[PDB]
Amino acid sequence: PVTLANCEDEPIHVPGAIQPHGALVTLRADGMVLAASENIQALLGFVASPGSYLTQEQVGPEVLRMLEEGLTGNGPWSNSVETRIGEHLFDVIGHSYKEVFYLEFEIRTADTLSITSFTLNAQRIIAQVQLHNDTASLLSNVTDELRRMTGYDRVMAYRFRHDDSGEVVAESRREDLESYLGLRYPASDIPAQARRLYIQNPIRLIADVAYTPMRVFPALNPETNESFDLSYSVLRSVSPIHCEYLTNMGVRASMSISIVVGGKLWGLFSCHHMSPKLIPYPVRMSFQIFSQVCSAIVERLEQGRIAELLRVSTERRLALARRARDADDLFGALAHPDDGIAALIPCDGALVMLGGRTLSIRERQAGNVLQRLQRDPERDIYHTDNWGDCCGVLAIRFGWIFWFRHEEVHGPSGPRLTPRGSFEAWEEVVRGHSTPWSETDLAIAEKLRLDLMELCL
Amino acid sequence: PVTLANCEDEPIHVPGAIQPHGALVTLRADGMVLAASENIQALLGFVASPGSYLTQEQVGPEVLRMLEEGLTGNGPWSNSVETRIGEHLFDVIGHSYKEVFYLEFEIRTADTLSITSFTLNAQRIIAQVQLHNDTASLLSNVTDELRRMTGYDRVMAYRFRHDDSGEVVAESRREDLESYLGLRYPASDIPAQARRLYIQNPIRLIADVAYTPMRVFPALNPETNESFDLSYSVLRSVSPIHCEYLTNMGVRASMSISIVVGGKLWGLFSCHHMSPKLIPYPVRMSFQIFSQVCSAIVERLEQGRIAELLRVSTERRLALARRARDADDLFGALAHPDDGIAALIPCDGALVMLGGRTLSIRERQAGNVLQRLQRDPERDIYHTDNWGDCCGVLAIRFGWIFWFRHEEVHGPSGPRLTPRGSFEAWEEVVRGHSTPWSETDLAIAEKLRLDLMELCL
Ligand SMILES: */C=C/C1=C(C)C(=O)N/C1=C\C1=NC(=C\c2[nH]c(/C=C3/NC(=O)C(C=C)=C3C)c(C)c2CCC(=O)O)/C(CCC(=O)O)=C1C
Ligand SMILES: */C=C/C1=C(C)C(=O)N/C1=C\C1=NC(=C\c2[nH]c(/C=C3/NC(=O)C(C=C)=C3C)c(C)c2CCC(=O)O)/C(CCC(=O)O)=C1C
Repeated sequence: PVTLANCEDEPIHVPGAIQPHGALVTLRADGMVLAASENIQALLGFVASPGSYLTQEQVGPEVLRMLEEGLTGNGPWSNSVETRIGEHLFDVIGHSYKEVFYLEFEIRTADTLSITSFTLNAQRIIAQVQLHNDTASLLSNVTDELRRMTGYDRVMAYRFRHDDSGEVVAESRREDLESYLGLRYPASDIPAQARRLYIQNPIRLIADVAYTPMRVFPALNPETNESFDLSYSVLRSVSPIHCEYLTNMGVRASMSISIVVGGKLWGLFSCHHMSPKLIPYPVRMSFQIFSQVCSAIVERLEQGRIAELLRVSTERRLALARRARDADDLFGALAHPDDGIAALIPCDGALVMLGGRTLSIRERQAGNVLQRLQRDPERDIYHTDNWGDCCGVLAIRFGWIFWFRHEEVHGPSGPRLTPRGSFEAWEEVVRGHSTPWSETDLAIAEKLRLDLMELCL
Repeated sequence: PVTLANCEDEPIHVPGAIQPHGALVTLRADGMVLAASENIQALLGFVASPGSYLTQEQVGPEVLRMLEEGLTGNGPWSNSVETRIGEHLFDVIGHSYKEVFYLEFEIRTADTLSITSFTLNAQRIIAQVQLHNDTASLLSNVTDELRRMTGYDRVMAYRFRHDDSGEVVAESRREDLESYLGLRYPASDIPAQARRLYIQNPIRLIADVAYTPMRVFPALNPETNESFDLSYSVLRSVSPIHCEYLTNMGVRASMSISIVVGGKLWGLFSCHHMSPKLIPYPVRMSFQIFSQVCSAIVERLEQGRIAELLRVSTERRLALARRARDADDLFGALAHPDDGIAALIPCDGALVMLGGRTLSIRERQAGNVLQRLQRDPERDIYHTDNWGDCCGVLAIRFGWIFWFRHEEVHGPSGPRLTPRGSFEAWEEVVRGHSTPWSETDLAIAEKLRLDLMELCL
């Protein structure tokens, strides 16, 4: 059973059930059926029974042909074919994962996307990704054009911050609907397995959120004694918790393009529609490759950006050391506040103590902080938050130096599963926390302390 | 008739013919046949005749359905369909240009490419473009991964200097064949029309070089009284001049992927084959989009690179001005080989002159040159090639400054058309010529002279 105590650790990769707008058949390395969704009979003619091998008179030759390329091919298998199976026309989408071949049969609604039509869906959106250098403009434009293409009632862009939280930084919507721009949610809203998954699969599609699921039996794969890993499964079922959530939001369909940098989920477009919605495989695949393209683009953009700040920041420090290694009045040289310490690390106020002289840029607290480093009389550095009249504190020793950051930063069945009810849960994590001290800030204060450890007279 | 005098003016966009590995039908905006290749009957079993309208019984319903969505469309029409006609299965590629509908029939000789397989070609190759942050690692890698994909037996990469000349900066070949790296050709080797084109069309495919062409009739479009524009036409016809060339090279097939920065041809991968070869539409359409991605990835890398040189460069001047303006010894500040003016513009030698005192860093050519501008006694700036013993000369007045570049830089049926033969007619135009003075170099000397216009004492 699934609750708020239990959402942190839920195995959404091996649910043992899909969604009903398709069917699933799992087969082993020799094509023998190991398991099938329970609507196979309802969607198609056959009764896929463990032990059986698929036959032309069940699934068509196109599928068998396809599946064969798979069983004899060597590496990971991915492929599809547009086959008529008796009731309807189908997109049969296969892959192998672990030591299992999945054959997901999703429903087609005509007609064939020309290869060409497919190439300019891709090229149309990609094109929107390469007009801009700013990362914000980039997100803002794609968010827009995605909606034009999909028709989704709402297209959104989320950024993820080092602390694994989330912000909505772009939007294009139906105006009947509330705006989300600026909203903030915690890491806890996307459990490690959702996340680790959004990285693995560029795209997710949820078609009906109040869909009532469809199980695969057996729930457990005889060959391996473990359940089936539907990680790469298209129709893989959605967790119930996130379903209670989207319903509290009044949303019936979902769709997510991923944006990945380093080995990490850096952001993601999440499309919403207020009635059920299905984006056909071929078109998903467009946006699949878009996701590959967008991710690289952002990586280089963001490394260039960061490298810059990193340089102006280091170029500052060095400027300051050369200005002191060559300057007397180390206090006054540290001090034309504009050349000052507070100009090196992002803070709200800072402090330069040495000898019996102080200056509170942007004195008394200094005899209290040195009095809390009384029990660690050999610390040359100090870093904390959540604390006088400031919670963010970073301290270096050579005389000392301090930088400060305050913190004025900024139905259902369960409580917190709501847009504003997640933002409220957020505030708590942040009401006693200043902007944390980047890897960089620890390096700067560090290189600085050393730099001033060179000065002799 | 086409000669070496007639190479640069040849209209290769309006040949009135195509390659024979397919057939072409043109139609006015209402479907009526305006012209067709002289090989339709042979290939297809129709006699597409001006005045006719195509009918299901010759072209299949699939085409007509396509064509109709074109006629009743609004914008630039592009699309295609994999129909079977009487003898063969076909890739039928259509587009509208000017006010005409081209229907090109290219013989299909494979199994269908799954939308999935297609996407992995796209993604495989794209992944290559995104591994590297260096522009040369980039070319080198993709240049390789392309051959693995296509199987072409020689695939090269070309960069294009500002004078629109060429240079093979990467390669991957069948060992039996001579290597090409470092090779250089003139602008003349690619006339502004072929270049205009490669910019318009990501991809060109030459199927057989000694192909003996197939004409379209009438040669001239009655509606317009002009010839048909076959840019954007896939089966368009190759110039004979370039055909003689590839043959003098012992090359039978071709294919090129464009790389475009600014509105300009920045480089392009060219694929060669010592025997006939033919990439299918759909695959070409993977590389089409690849080309789009690759072009962008390159544009941003190069603007970053250049944005950087341009900064280290400017930061230099500024450094230099503050050193001169803030010391009394200018000669000593302006000629310190490290604070050197020689450090500002990329040269082989330089010179500082003011009063009766000079210094030849890295002097006689100067006596002649200050004698040249004797007939122009109100110039404050000078620049030239191809000229004593140094040909590159740039001079600024304040008191004078000079920068120098010597230029030690570095069968058939027609005279020149050959690899080592275009390089021979490349040299004779560059020998007198020193590395030309960049747009950037004229801005640096100018800024400098102005900066020094500043010093009062
Ligand atoms: C403890 C488990 C979960 C909590 C708590 C929760 O809120 N969701 C939990 C499970 C899953 N969430 C999944 C995706 C997801 N969750 C969010 C969180 C939000 N916080 C907000 O304030 C808002 C909106 C105002 C949201 C949506 C987001 C943004 C996402 C990504 C997809 C989306 O944006 O719709 C998730 C993955 C499900 C799947 O698709 O398989 C699970 C499970
Ligand atoms: C003045 C007209 C031409 C001269 C001179 C000539 O050499 N070719 C002329 C016509 C065309 N050339 C086209 C493409 C093209 N030409 C070159 C020139 C080279 N210089 C070299 O050193 C080498 C090889 C070592 C070559 C090939 C190149 C590189 C290219 C691009 C295509 C390729 O690399 O194979 C051209 C376009 C024809 C078309 O495809 O429509 C025309 C016309």
